[PDB]
Amino acid sequence: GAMALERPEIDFPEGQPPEYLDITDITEGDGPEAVKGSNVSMHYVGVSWSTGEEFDASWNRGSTLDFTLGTGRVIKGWDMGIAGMKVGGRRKLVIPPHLAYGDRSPSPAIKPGETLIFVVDLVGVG
Repeated sequence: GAMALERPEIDFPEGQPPEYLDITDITEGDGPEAVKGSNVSMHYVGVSWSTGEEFDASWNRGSTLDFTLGTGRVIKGWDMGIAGMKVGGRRKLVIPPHLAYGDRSPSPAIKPGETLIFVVDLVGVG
């Protein structure tokens, strides 16, 4: 519950994290930053791996994702990506297959041979 593994704490006997979640913060706008207990509202869009460059995100459902961050909330890196995001700012996130893609992995490690880039924008907090 205290996040021995990244955030989730599953798969392994807990405490064995991949950490492949790649964070790159790109601008910060409105004021607050989504981090633990803070209501989250944001969107991503993924590039490459499927068709070469920007095509669609997991987060890209048309609607902004609204959920409260808070430690073990989601997979091994979604809590990581949001935790730090600032409302009205952007981030470049690289999606791991031992984390964000599926934690099941299609390729050797879909990300390097491929290129899974999910560009994110925080647009609101609680």
